[PDB]
Amino acid sequence: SNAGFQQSHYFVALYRFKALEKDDLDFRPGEKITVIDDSNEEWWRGKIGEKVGFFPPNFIIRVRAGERVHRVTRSFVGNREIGQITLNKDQIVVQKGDEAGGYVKVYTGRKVGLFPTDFLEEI
Repeated sequence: SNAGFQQSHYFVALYRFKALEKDDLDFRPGEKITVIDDSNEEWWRGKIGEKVGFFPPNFIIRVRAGERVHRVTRSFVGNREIGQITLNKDQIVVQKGDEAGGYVKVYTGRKVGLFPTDFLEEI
């Protein structure tokens, strides 16, 4: 790979990371995080604005070109028998399927399923 190739990938924060260590990154859910170094499985190094620092690798999600990122606006319980999922308000998800019957397939990074478009706001 070319040096710094990690930086060409689009990632968004899934969680609030409040910096405590001197070299910790600090970010909020939905922010774009540039990944600088992913060599270590425990902590990645990334950049947001004017800080380069360490952060948890599973606190960010990859967004491929054309992909849509949403913030859940209302907690909703889906019918699991027809591939629906339950999400809480304020969760961050990536859309993975075209809208059908007022539902879109979304990914939290831990789970995937259909969720209502009425309860999502694009970020």
